[PDB]
Amino acid sequence: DCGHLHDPCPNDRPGHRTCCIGLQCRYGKCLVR
Repeated sequence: DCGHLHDPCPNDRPGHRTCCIGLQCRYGKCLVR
């Protein structure tokens, strides 16, 4: 279970992020790692 590239990540935690592969959670939002 993963989110989109520009999708939100409020439940972002170490070891279980809401971002898919090749993504990163920053600024309360997800972006391209």
